[PDB]
Order: sequence, then structure tokens, then C-alpha cells
Amino acid sequence: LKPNVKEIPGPKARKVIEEHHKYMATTTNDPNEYFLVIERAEGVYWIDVDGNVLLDFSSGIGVMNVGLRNPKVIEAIKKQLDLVLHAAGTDYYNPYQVELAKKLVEIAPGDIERKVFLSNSGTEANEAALKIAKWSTNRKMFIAFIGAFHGRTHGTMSLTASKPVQRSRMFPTMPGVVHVPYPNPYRNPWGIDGYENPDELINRVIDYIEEYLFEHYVPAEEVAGIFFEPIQGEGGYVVPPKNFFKELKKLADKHGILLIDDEVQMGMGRTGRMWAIEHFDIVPDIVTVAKALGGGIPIGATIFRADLDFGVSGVHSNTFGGNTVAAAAALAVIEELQNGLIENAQKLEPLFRERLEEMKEKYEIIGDVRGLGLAWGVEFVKDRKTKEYATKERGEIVVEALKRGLALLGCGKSAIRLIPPLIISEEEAKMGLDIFEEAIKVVSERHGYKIH
Amino acid sequence: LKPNVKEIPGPKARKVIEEHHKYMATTTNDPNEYFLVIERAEGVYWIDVDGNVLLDFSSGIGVMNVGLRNPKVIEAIKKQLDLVLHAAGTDYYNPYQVELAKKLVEIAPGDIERKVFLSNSGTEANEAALKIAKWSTNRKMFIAFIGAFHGRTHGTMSLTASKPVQRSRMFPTMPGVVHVPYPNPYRNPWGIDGYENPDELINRVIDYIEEYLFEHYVPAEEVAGIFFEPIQGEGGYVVPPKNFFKELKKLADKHGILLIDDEVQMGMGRTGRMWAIEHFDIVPDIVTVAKALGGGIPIGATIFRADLDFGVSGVHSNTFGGNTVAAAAALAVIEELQNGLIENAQKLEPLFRERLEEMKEKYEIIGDVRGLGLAWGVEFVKDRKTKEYATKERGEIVVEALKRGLALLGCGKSAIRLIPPLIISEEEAKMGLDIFEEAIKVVSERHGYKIH
Amino acid sequence: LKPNVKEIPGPKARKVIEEHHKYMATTTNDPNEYFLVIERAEGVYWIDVDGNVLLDFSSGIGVMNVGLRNPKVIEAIKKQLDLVLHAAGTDYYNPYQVELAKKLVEIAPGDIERKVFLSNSGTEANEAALKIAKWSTNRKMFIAFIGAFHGRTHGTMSLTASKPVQRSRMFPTMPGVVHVPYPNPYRNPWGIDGYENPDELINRVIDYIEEYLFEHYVPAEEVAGIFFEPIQGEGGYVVPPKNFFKELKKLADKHGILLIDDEVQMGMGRTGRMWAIEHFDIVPDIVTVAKALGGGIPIGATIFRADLDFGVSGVHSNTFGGNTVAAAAALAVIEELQNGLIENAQKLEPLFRERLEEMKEKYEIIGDVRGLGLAWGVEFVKDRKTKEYATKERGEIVVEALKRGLALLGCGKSAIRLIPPLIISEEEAKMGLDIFEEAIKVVSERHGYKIH
Amino acid sequence: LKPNVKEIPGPKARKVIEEHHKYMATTTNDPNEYFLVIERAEGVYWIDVDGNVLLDFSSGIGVMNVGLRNPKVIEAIKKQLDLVLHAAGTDYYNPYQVELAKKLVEIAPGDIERKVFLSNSGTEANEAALKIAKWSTNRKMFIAFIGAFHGRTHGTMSLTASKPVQRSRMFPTMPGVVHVPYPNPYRNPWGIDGYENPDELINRVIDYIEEYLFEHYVPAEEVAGIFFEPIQGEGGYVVPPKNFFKELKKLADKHGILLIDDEVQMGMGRTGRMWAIEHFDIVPDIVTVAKALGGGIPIGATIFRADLDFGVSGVHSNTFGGNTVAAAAALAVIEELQNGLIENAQKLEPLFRERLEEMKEKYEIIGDVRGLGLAWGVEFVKDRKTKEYATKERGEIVVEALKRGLALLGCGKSAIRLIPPLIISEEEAKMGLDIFEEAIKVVSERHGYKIH
Ligand SMILES: NCCC[C@H](N)C(=O)O
Ligand SMILES: NCCC[C@H](N)C(=O)O
Repeated sequence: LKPNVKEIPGPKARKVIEEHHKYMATTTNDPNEYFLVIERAEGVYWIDVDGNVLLDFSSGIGVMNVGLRNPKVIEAIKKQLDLVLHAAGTDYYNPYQVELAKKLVEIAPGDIERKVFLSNSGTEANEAALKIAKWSTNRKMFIAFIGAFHGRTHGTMSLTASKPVQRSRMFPTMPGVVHVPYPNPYRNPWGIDGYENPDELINRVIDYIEEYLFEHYVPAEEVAGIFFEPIQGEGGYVVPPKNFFKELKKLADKHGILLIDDEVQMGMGRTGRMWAIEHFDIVPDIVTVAKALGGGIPIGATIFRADLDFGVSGVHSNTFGGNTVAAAAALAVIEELQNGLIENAQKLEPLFRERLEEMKEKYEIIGDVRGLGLAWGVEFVKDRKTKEYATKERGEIVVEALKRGLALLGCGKSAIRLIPPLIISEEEAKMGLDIFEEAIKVVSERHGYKIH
Repeated sequence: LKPNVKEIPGPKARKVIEEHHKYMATTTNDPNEYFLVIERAEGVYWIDVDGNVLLDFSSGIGVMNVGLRNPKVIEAIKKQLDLVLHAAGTDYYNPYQVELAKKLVEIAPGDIERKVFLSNSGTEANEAALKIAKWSTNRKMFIAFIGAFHGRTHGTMSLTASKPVQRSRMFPTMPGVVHVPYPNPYRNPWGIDGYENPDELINRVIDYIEEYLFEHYVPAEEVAGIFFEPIQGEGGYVVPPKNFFKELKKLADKHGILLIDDEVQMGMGRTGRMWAIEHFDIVPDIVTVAKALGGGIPIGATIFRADLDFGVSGVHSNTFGGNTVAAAAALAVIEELQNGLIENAQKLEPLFRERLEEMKEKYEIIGDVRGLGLAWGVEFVKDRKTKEYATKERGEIVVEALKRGLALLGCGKSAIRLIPPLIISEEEAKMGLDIFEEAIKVVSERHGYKIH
Repeated sequence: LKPNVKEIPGPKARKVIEEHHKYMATTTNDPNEYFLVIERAEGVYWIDVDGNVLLDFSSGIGVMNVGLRNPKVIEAIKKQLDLVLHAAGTDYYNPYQVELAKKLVEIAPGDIERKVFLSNSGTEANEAALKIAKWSTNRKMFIAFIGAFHGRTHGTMSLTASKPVQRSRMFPTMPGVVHVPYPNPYRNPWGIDGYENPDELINRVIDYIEEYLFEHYVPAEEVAGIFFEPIQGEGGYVVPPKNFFKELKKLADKHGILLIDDEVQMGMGRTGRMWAIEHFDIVPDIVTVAKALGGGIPIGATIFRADLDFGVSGVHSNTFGGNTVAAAAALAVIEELQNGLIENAQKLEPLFRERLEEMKEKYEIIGDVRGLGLAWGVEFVKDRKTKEYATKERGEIVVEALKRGLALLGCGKSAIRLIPPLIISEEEAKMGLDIFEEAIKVVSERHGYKIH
Repeated sequence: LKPNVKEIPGPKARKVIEEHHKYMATTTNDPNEYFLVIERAEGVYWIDVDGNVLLDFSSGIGVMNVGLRNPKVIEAIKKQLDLVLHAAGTDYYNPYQVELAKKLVEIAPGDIERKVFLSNSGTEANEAALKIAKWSTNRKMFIAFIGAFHGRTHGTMSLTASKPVQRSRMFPTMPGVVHVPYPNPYRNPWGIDGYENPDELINRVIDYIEEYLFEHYVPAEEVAGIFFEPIQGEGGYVVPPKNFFKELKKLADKHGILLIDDEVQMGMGRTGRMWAIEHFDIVPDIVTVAKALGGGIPIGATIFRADLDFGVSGVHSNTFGGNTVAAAAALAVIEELQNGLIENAQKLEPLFRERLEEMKEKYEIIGDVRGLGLAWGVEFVKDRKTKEYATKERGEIVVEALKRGLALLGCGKSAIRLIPPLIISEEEAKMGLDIFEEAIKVVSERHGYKIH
């Protein structure tokens, strides 16, 4: 298998897209920018319904970290199918869900007392985090960051602050969430270069919470939790300054506020550590995970300080939580990560840094590149001084990559995320970066952007 | 296989239960009333980790309708694992999710045009219903019924009114939900026998909404939706009067209010129709399903009138939605249902009605039996006049059934649900009802309840 | 002065009404049902701008208890205008507000220690009660009754459940209020005659709270307070059964819930006790008063158990609170009340009961008469069996009374309130009841209602 | 009368303070910083209960703009007392309330169609503004400014963002308010000197609303209104840049958002214009007023664009609104303002600017002085570089002014407001500024602050 694309979308792709439009609700599907219609998958490749072969830099939005069709994950699933699929994890007991909980407790950041609540998705895991924090602190308010993405349920829609269309006609959602600027080193209300001056940007974000919220309208004692992504995902693959979470933890600790680390996108080895928060040297009170945990099967986990546990039975539960097929898949995922995929993300890191810095030097349309491990963000701007979003052009780069056999996803208003499966070879990575560079070059030439 | 129980919980079960309490959050597991630790399943039987063999009358809380471990569903999953697992159904397209959406549209109640939003759970399917209703109507309030269960997320916790511990320290959840009494023919605020006088009970509930809410504090024009279970599940397997939903729909239509039918527990053939609402001759605007749809793989679906679609992209989305493995499972489930399992529910309905009415005649501790298809509730009371809940006795009956190789679940404060897989034979069903009756006899004799 | 009416509304009245509609917001003024344009007042009489003279049975919606224009109250105001008007009672101190606070503490129901928060209105007094209850209990939910009126501010609009137009497009107001049926002995969801069977109605309301709210969706421990009117005013002058509040207090005490008695309309001597709750033999935790307290100057007061005080400065405050002119007026009002006006209410109670029961015997259009002291409600119905509201007829009776020189107000959907100033003579009262009866006779004859 | 103070608090003052503490709720009274106990008032002087005479620079928190005891206001009141006090302004009509509404429509900023809703206080007037805006736009969200003060009711507590103690245990209040930094030229999150660079600070506040809120989590189309004070009062007498409201109006107009101008403290001539918004050259959609409007009698008004009017009767109302004593007082207040008090505020302005700039040059403890007309703020800091709040010292300056016969109020964390009645003479103003300078000098010497 190698990238090989003729007509896309082909006739079979166009037929499915038409049928999708007829029977399915309008969500985030784009017939003009995302015309990929997947039929099957092999190693790091998609094969679409017309036989087109595409190199995967999407991981299906950071879910297929261990590969598009991991054989070790599939064996575990088939083995679990011969035993039981659903055991009603929350009314009856089963050993598969308990074996996963024991492993998640062990691999949790830091070395503190942990328990786990299992669910079916990232948004469920964040909803469970909200409930654990409310119950354990008896506090009802939360702080979240502008640009955040935590899910689309009534609780998590209040935490999410990515695109206003996410909230259109939804008000009122869960009350009690206040938002403050993320320490985005490329775009922040202070105009601070947070790469050159990380401490200045850290102090402005901390000062905003302390002076602007705590000293005026948000009683610090009534805040249950601060929710954060350790790198903002949907918001643009935004990597905050290295010392930010240490300063955030000093502020939270002074007021008895929990730190809630959303690893739904950046966890499960994506940054060359089991958790992205590991690069920032703090131990969050709650960690939420989903997506890559189940290696393609729906699963969520909320890993929390043990003493936060619900005092009584029946405060939270679900039907599908502790799903044995999901539990089997996740145990197989974690062993793959620990046996070389995390190390492979650390090894590939400098290839991604070097090539993307080379692309920033050469192509003016690139405002910023940023990343850790195999989580990389490239933001496109009309002008490096105004930083006006190159949204049209970003979309065209994705489309040109597809035509050349590379599957990419946009993030934020004008960025692209590069998130290839952690099984990707050096040679597969170089090929995808070369195709990515060609798509930028094409759209740069087509719009007259400087090429140095 | 036959019901065969020695010590339960056995030594391997006790080890799992202790590990569960150590590593996992406190939810709805009960070491005292539900000490069932499942290792595998075969036909209508659980095999626990100590080799005990139990006849299943739980169906994993109404999820395993097509049997504890269906070969057609397993075959379809294995076939799907060969092609792909996750294709990012909400960014990219794939034919598998579209095939399921088309089928759900076709089997939806009534003959109006529909679309589908796919999710991972019942609570997600109901959160999507909230969002669809708010967007499409531009109204923000909802009516739900006392005793309802719709899920534990911030939006669905406001809809749910089953047990107050479900809300403990969670206020505020999503504002805007008002609750009114369910037309429960055994227990209602008016003292009405809703079996003997159904129209009187219907009329009291309808008049409570019109006279008490609409004419006093709830502007009818601001209500987006009325959420209902067609039989309350977690609330006690409560079957409302046959004409109630017709009268509810007249009131809703008068005010432009949507009807949202929660079929998460009563759907997928349980009541001897594909949808439980089909017994009540209305066409709801929105139908939610989960649990049984995936035959053991987590899935949810929100089926709605096509003109309620989100008019713009990015209002609602999910990661795992349109999961290809769940979709393959769901199409298999629907084929099995349409090709014989629903007919089986229809055939065994009279055996349950006959056996449960005989038990009610013989055992004074039984206050009420009610049901449709293979959905049966039996409610235990201390005295048939007071209808004082026999909560302790109900728990003792579940334990005595389990010791004798029958897995039952409680529902409401003093009821038991009988929900065996729809593949159950007449002989297997008779074996179950016999054990259930032996358990009732034992607990009656212990406490001095009359046996006629 | 005697009732004397020629044209109403006369030419000067019509000019004022037209100017009102041009310059002022649309509220609860009614050019068709309430065309009374007041120029001055003398004793128990309004003199309108065209010189019409009307006997007042309105008391300015229960504000002018001490008479339409009391000389002792006017003397005290004039004396206070000589010294000071506003002294900023919440930053600086003054002896006038303190003298009133001391008096209110002394005349509060029961013999427990109290403190007082002074405000400008009934809605302010009730918003202060919400804040006192939330702070002192650290709980956030409230129970209120269907038919209640507590004010139109964002906190009190959630408590109020009188007419849905009061809430139109205002959602969301303050979250956390659940409503249950009032023990209205004439109209209730159970169809109970609460006059003949008061304990049955009490028991249904108490059981609705315990069984339907506490045992299903409202955690009793999270309820800060139960708000009630001791007689519902705007809801129809509805007198609940004499033992209801005693049973309500048992339920509240069991759960640590405060009792908040809204006396804004029924206090200051109206019912022939200083507080209407004194008829029902309980000591509420919080009492709110306004309207009549100031004898025509805006004032409100929130009287509470001293141990509910805000433990810290700056939680609640106001500008005009402890206004010295209002305080001087209020002390005068309380002296007049204690020195004869409350005795007058006691003396005239039997004349109202006798005359209104005679009217109920004679006029079939009257469904119900109810009252205490000088607080009387008469409810008009199309048919004594259906109790269909005679809303049009009720409005016609108010208009026919006005044409004959009696000012009445509607209450609820088809009732009239009789609330004459407490200085009214037996002769003046008889003149009023005679005009009221003539108005009922006229509207009965017009529509063919039986006259026995 | 001249400032003459011996012992303060004297024995009679100490007795009232003790009694206040016994019978009245803990609010914003300070026995240690505000020991003034007012007995009567004359011209611009308080006389306390021990015969101490103090020059008034407080106006009783901006209420006594026309004087402590205006004779023209008192005559109007006594004249209205001979006619009627309360006419039930919202059920019946009266010419006094209509004459006030007609005058408020006329004096409203700009020349656009207006109507008026009358209430009893600033917080009621702001609550009415929230309801008018919600009803007229059918939008439920609001933007308010950090540092804002709009009242302590459930609606206005959401708008208020001055001290977190104002909200202690009150959550949840009315949902839907988002807060952004005020353009405070002395203290803002960008560290911008807004005196030297007003356009830079304006653009940062506008950009924060547009880029940070509108482009991320606050759909601009769902915002009913932006609430602002034209000078922040309780927050510190903060005067925004001259062009700020023109830029705010361009932003609001682009999205159909209302501008709601809170003049409860800065209106009724205080800044040498009838309204403070007049200095900023925009025409707000809604204007709220109270305090000084009633010249010492409780009153509120909400003046709004006529087409916003409530479409139906019964959405908003009150009992005491249109109170004829209040209406008479307010008509007399407005005539005093228009006949020379507003002009007197313009005349005294440069005396206040010159003396306070002289004090800033001389006393290092002064960080900032700012003001318009007779509204002036002096902010005290420990260090002019850190701007650390000199809260202890601010309180001591107030106390030393009192001992020397000047009544001052603190504002914000370390400011003092100078708000003398608009009837103050040049000679009275110089005397109060000389006493104010002596109090600063004393506390400067006492703490070692530089005196240049
Ligand atoms: N993982 C976050 C984004 C995934 C999905 N397309 C959504 O927008 O919900
Ligand atoms: N005018 C605003 C402040 C007035 C009062 N002391 C309060 O804090 O509420």
C-alpha cells in the first residue's frame, strides 16, 4: 500500500455522501472539504469505497493511536466476543472492567490514590468529572478556558468555548461556568509572544483569574474545579507554556479547587508520554480519557483522586460502562503503547519539529507551528503581522492533500493538525510531511503567498 | 445448560467484588443484593466466575434482547473488524453508519420522513433529543414525568425523576424542566384505579398539565418538548392507560410542543412491537434508542422528523458516532428482531400474563402485575390497602431467586422486572417463572404473608 | 362624602388614561375594567379627577389599611420632613430605622429572637428572604405553591405561580424553585371539598411534597425554604385549612427547611390579627411585609430568626433601606393598628361573613365566599358543578360596582376581593356590601343566572 | 452651621450603634469606619444625635443631589400629602405618575421615542430593564463589566461584579450574564494607561468582546443587552475613555444588542449634565434611574425606546410604582436641577479638578484622581508603581475627615468618592477640599508617605 488517488470523490463516494445527506442529521460533515468515504483500513492507510489509498495523518480525530486496524486489539476483541459482550457493568460485576480499572489506576499521572469511573465517550467522562467534582467539594462553579473543547452534552457545552455555533439556541446549559483566556502563545488578549516570553503570558492568565474573577464576581471558595486541555485540540493544537500548569496548580491549591485534565484527545501516548500533562509536571485531581483508549471501540474513563469518590450508591452510573469488548480492546491498546508506540512518538518528534520549522522558514502562509510527540498544529494566516485567519486557504490545503493521498483534519479557524497513528514508520512520516509541504506549496503558488 | 448454583458469591466472585470496590467509583453495584460476577454467557444463561449457571431474566438491563451472546451479531462484528472499526463518522463519511441510519428511518414509528443522529448511549441519545428540540422550536422548556428515567448527564438528570440520590449535590443541572405525575394506574396522587378507570386517570394528568402548569406558571408556547417513557422502566415497569398518549398528543399539538418518546429500555422488540409506543397508536416527533440496538456494543440513536434537522453545521457532533462495529451489530440485531425474535415476544406474552396473574391470586405480598410482550413488572407491598412498599422483601426475593439460578433486577422502590432475552423458549420461561414463584413463596413464609 | 358617580370615566379621566398609554409601559392597568383615575382621598373614599366619589373596597391593593389618607401617618411624615428624609441607612446609622426594626421584632409572630432587613417593596422583602435562606442554610432550592404571588423580580418571578403572562419570555429566572398545589379548599387537583374535609386536603398536599417530590426528584436536604402566603391574594383570596401550616412545619422541621411566610398582602392587621399566620398557630422562620406597613410610603421588611443573620458584611444591602420618612410612617401605622384598627377588623368580620353567605344563598353565579377579618374573596362560576370560571361576568360585576360608586379589584381568574380600609364604619361597610350585591344582581339578570 | 465635631461617636451615637447591631441584619454598616449617626440635616450639613455638625461630601450615596433637606422638594411632598399618598399606580390611574413619566420621557438622553416604567429603587429599575430587554429582543443573555454595580436582587446580582462577597452562597442567580473588563484607565488587564492612550484601551475591551466572546462561546445574536455604568460608582468612581461608548454602540448595533445605561448613581445632574452618558455622546436604548430622582423618597424609573414596550398586560408591574408622594418629589427635583443645580456642578468642576490635581502632585499616597462635574474619585495606593491597594489608609482618611467634620464614603478597594450636594457653594466646596487634604496629610505623615 502507498498513497494512490485518481478521481475523489469517485462515483461510489458521491452516492454515499448523497445518502448520508438524506438520512443523517447535519453535524460537522463537509461534502466540499471532507469528501473522504472510508471502506476499510490497513496499517496507516485508508482505502475509500472507490479504491483510493490515503496515508492517515488524522487518526480519525485522535482515536486510532495504535493503528487504523491493530491486529493485537482485534484479537483481544474476537477473544472477548467468544466469552461475553455486555454484563451490565453497573448492576452486576465482571472481571474485564475491573482489570481495566486496575490498569488505569496504575498508569494515572503521578503516584496518588486513584479510582476510575467507566463510561462510553469523552463527553460522558467529562460529565462524570463535573459530577465527581460537585459531589466531593459540595461546590457548583467551574473555570474553563476560551478555545476549550470538552464535549457537546448539556454539562460539557458550558465548559466548551471553541465555536459559538456549538451553543446556538442551546442556552441555558449547565449554569456556573466562567471562561478565561487560555495561555495561547500565538494569540492572546495581551498580544504576548508566549514562545519568547512564557512567564509574562502565564502571569497574565493567572492574574486574570485572581484579580479579575476572584477579587470581583467569582467567589474562589465556590469553585469546584478548573477544566483544561493540556494542549487545546479542536481549538487549534495550542501548546501552552511549559510552566503554566504548575502556576495554575498553586492558584487552585490556595482555594481548594480541583484540577481536571481533559486527555480525551492528547492522552494515550499521542505526545510521546502516556499523558500530555506529563510534559507540564503536575498531578491532576481528575483525568478524563476516551477515543484512543478503546482502539476503535467506544469507551470513556474518569480517573480521580480516590477520596473524591461518591459517598453513596446511585449518584452516577450508566448501562454500557465497563462494556467487556471495550475493556478487552483498552487493555490491548495500553500494552501496545507501553511496548514501543509511546517511544516511537518520542523518536519521530524531532522529524516533525525539523520539517515543520523548515516549512515555516520557507512558506509565508504558515503563521505558527507547534507540537509535542506526534501531536502537531500548523496555523495558516493571510499576513504574519495581522494574523488574519487563512480559513479558505486552510481548507484548500486539506483538499489538495487528499487529492495527493494524505488524510488531514482542520482545527480551529485556520489550522491543520498532523496526528498520524503512533505505529507510523520514519519513511511513512517523511512521505506524509512531503505531501503536506506540496499541498502548502500548491495553495501558496495559487494565492501568491511568498515562498522564501 | 440449566440453572445450577452452589455457593454464590463463590470465592472467585468475592475476589472480583473486593477489587471492584477498591479500584472503581461507587455507583449502583450492590454486593448484598446483586452478587453476580459474569465470566461468560451462552444462549439465555450467565456462567459466573465460579461456574454457577443462571437463567437470565435481566437481559443486562434490557440490552441483550437478541440473546446474551448472539452468533449473527458476533459474525457481523468479526466481519466488520476485518474491514474497519472507527472512520470518524462526523468529519469523514462511511457507508456502514448510513446503512444503519436508512434502516432506523424505515422502522421508525409512523410513515413521516425522518433523519437520525447516532451517538454512544441512551443519555447521549436523549441529550441529542434535547438539542434537536431546542434548536428546531427555538423554545427552552421541557415537561417530563415523575418516576421518569432518561439518563445521568447534566441535561438528562433534569429530565430524570426516579430517585433523589441521582441528583444529590448536582443542582444546578439544565434549567427549564417541569415534572408532572405519570398516569401510573397502581400509584398516583388521585388514588385512581387506572386499570378500572383509565380515562379518569388520563384526564387528571392532562388537566394537571393544562390547569396547574399552563394556566399558572408554565407558558405553553415556551415548551419545546414533552419527554416520556411509553412504559416507565427504572420507575417500576409502569404501563400507562392505552389512550394516554393520544390525549397527550392533542395537548402537545394545540401548543406546538414536540413529543419525545424515550425507547432506550422498551424498544427493539421488547414489548412485541419494534417500538413500545406502537401499542399506544401515536407517532412521536423524536424517538431515542440505545442498549439493545447494538446487541452488546454501545450505541445510541435519535430518530426525528426530518424538518427538525439543525439548519447549520457544528450545533451537534460526537467522535464515536456512526462507529462501524456498532452499526454492523445493530443491522444484525434488527434483522434477528424482524425475522422471529419479536414474534417470540408476542407468543410468550400470554404465558407471562397467565403465570403472573396466578401468582397475584396466590401471594398476598404481590400488589400488582403489569406488562406487554416480554416486559413485566411485579410490585410487592406490605398490605394491599395501604400499598406500603415492601422494599426489604423485594430485595430478599431477588437474593432467593439468585441462590436458585435466576438473575432478576429490582425496579422502583418495591418492584421486580422480568425481561428475559427475546430468544427465550417457552420451557426456559416456565423454568424462570417457577423459580420466581418459589422465591416469592420463601419470602412470604418467612414474613407471614398469606398464601391463598 | 357618599358614593356619588355620574359619567366614569369622565372627560378628565379619559385624558389621563390616554396620556398613561402614550408615556408609560404596558403593565396591569385596564382602561375597560379599571377606569378609576384618583385625584384625592378622604376617609374611606376616592375622589376621581372628574369629582366622582367612590367607596374604597380596594385599599390600594391592601396598602392603605390605616385609611386612604390617615392624619396620624401624615402628621408623622411632616414631623420627619422637618428633621431628615434619607440618611443612607446601610452605610451610616440613624435612630428612626432602628426604632422601626425594634418594633417589628417585638410584633413578629411567636416569642423567638428576630432581626430585620428593611427594603423598599414586597418583591425586595422576598428577594432578601431568598438571600437570607440561601446564606444561612447553604442550600439553594425552594418550594412554592401553585397560585402564589411573591413579586416580579428575577428571584421572586421563580416563586410566583399566579398567571403565566407574568413569566412570558423571562425564562430563565432564578433556578431551583419547585411548585406544588396549594391546599385550595374550593379548587384543587384531587376534587376535595377542603371546607368539609380539610384533613384529607392537607394530607394530599403534604403527601404530594413527601411522596412525589422528596421520594423522586427533589432532595429534601437541598431545600433552603418553603415560601407561602397564609391566604393566597392575587390567586383569589384563598383561605387554606386551619391545620395546614402546622402539618407543613412538621415536614419542614424533619428536613431542616425554613418556613417563609409572605404577609405582603395579608399582614398589618388585615385578617384581624397583626399577621395572618397567627390564625394558623405556627411561628415562621422568616416573615415578609410591605404595602400597608408604610401607610402609603414605599417600604418593605424581612423579619427573621436572629441566628439566620448574614455572618459577614456586604452579602445584602440597599440604598433607600431604613428610609426615615417610611420608618416614621410605619411606626404611626403600627400604633393606629394596635390602638383600634385591628379591633375594627375583628368587629366587622361577622357582618362580611353573614352578608356574603346570604349573597351565596341568593345568587347561583357565586360559587364560593371565603375570608378572615377584612379579607374576603367571592368566586363567580358559570355552573356550581363544573366550577367553570365566570371571568367575563366577574369583570362585568367590577364595572357595575364602579358605575355605582364602589371600587373593587378582581383576583384569580373569576374572583373579587373585598379589602376595605380597617377604619371603615359598619354603616360604610353595609353601603359597600349593598352596592356589591346590586352589581351581582344586575350581571346575574343580564346573563340569566338564577336568583333564589 | 459650620463643621464642628467634639467626641464622635458620642454617647447617643454609641447607644444607637449598639441597638442597630441588636435588631438589624448585618449589611454594609461599619461601626469602626462609619460611626456617623444622623439625627437631622440642613443645607449641606448633617447634625448627628450628639450635636456634631458635618459638611456632606456623601449625598447619602448620591441620593441628596438637590440638598439634604430641599425646601422645594418638602413643599411638593406636604402638598401631595394633602391630596393622596398611594393610588395603586398599576391597577388604577393617577395624574401625578403620568406627569412624572411625561417629564422623564422629555429629559431622556437624545430625541427618540420613549416610554417609562416606574418602580421603587435602582435594583427594581435594573430588574425592569432586564425584563424589557428579554421581552423585546426575545434574547436571554447579557454582557456586563467587571467592577459593575447594578443591585443585589437575583437578576441584578448576576450583572453586579464589584466584590465577590455580594454573591457569597447566592449561586445560582439569573443565568446568562457574561462579564468583560471595564475600560478602567488606571487598572486593566493590559496595563494600559487609558488617560495617555484611551484608543488602545477602548480597542482591547471591544476586541475582547468581539474576538474572545463572540468568536468563541457567546453567540452575539443571543445577547439581549450590554449593561454599563457611564462611570463605575461602587467600583471606584472609574471614568472610562470619552470615545468608549461610541465604539460599544457600533459593536452592539452590528448584532442588534441593546445598550442599557445605569444612571442610578451618576444621573440627575451629578456630572454637570442631566445624564452622565451625555459626556460620551450616545443615546442608550434603556436608561435606569433612582436615588437622586426622588430627592430622598424611594423611586425608580426605567426609560426605554418606545418600541421595546411589553406587547401584553401583566408581564411586569408593582404595588408602589407611580407612588404620588415620590412623583411629586421627583417633579420638584427635576425643576431644581434644570433651574441651576446642573449649571452649579459644571461651575464647580474645575475647582475639584484643580485642587485634586494639586493633591495628586503633593501627596504620594494618591495613585489617581478622576471625575466629571461633582462626581470625583481619589484612589489611594501603597506604591504608585505596584498600585497595591491602600485599603487600611483609605479607611483612616474617611475616619480623620469625620473627626474634622467632613462626611466621605469609600468606593472600591481603596478609593474615596467626593459627591457633595449640587447646591454646595464655592466656599463650602473649598472648605471640604481643605478638610479632605488635611485628612490625607495626617494619614500620609502617620504612615511615612512622601509629601512633595
Ligand atoms: N474531538 C472533538 C471534535 C470531534 C467532533 N468532530 C466534534 O466536533 O464534536
Ligand atoms: N449604590 C450602591 C451601593 C449602595 C449600598 N451601600 C450597597 O452596597 O448596596
